[PDB]
Amino acid sequence: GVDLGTENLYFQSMVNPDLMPALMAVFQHVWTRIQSELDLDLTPPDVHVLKLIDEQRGLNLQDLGRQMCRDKALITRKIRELEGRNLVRRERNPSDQRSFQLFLTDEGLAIHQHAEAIMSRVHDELFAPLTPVEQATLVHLLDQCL
Amino acid sequence: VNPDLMPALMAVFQHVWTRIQSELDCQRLDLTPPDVHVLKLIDEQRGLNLQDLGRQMCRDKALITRKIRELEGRNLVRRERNPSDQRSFQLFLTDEGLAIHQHAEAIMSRVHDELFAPLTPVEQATLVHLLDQCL
Repeated sequence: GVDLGTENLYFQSMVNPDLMPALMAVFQHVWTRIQSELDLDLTPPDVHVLKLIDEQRGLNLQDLGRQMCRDKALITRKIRELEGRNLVRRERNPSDQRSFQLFLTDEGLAIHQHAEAIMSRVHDELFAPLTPVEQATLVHLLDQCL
Repeated sequence: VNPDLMPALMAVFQHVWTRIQSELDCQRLDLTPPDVHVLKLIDEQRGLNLQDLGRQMCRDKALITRKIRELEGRNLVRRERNPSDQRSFQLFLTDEGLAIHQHAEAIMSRVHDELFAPLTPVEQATLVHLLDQCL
């Protein structure tokens, strides 16, 4: 028959079937605007990598991997592509014998700041039709999912 | 607009993407969350063309063709010329593509249920309603 790996053929899902399509439709509205106003093929994980490097000055490949829940080999490949596009740079860590730390270049920081500005602008427009009470309910519900 | 809204929604998008990607990695499905969705759209809309896939994925012709050629290279998807319009391709899953789609669908069924399990059915309906008001 059909191989489902470690999945159960009788698994019963109870999630509201409109939840994942509603969140993906919101994601598409946000991502389309980011892609259009940036204009280089940055993917949503690329944008998150830049954010983590900017917010955690000098973090290493192991800590980035752990935060992205991706294996060290996959995240190093991603960093080498971003290095190639002059968005990220590796610097020798002084507190070690031979290890490296990640930093954004001037171009990498500029892309991160611009994308963040687009996100801020697009979210303001998208959720303006919600009343302050509905916005607080939305925050509370999104926070419960972590 | 509530200043905690954009960070909360972006943390949820990032948490959902990360969880799906980890679950696919854990069972060695060499797929990303948009690939899973591409396979689903091809399976549910038999013989859909590349233009209609592009529109549904919100991707220009160049990016969606690249994605389909990578899946074709992995023998998951088949491109067939539309007999009524030889300039256009119709997309189908191969036997291997269908098998990977069915496995990915059983993972997503469990993963989607686990991701929103912290919300009660009433809270999930409220979340849908609030997201829908923004279209």
